[PDB]
Amino acid sequence: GSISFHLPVNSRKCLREEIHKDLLVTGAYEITDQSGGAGGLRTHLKITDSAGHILYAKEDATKGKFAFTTEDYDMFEVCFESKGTGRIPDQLVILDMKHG
Repeated sequence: GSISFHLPVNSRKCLREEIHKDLLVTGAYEITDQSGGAGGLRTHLKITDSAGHILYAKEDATKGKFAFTTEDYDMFEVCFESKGTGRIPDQLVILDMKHG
């Protein structure tokens, strides 16, 4: 799966998946910020399961990869959240995922 979206400053966007198999999920992401860090901008990446356990987290996310396995209820959420001050152009996020 491939996702491209804009992420405005001080917003959160998430992909939620409810599948019913235990399998391997792999992802690759790139956050592009045309402002080069204006207004103290930073972006957090957090992946959680149905019970809120953190499967992956990246505090100051830029570009990277992740992988996790689905367990119990096999529901997960991948969330990007930005924080910054003032007016900042939207960031662009690209997220590519594979289910094994």
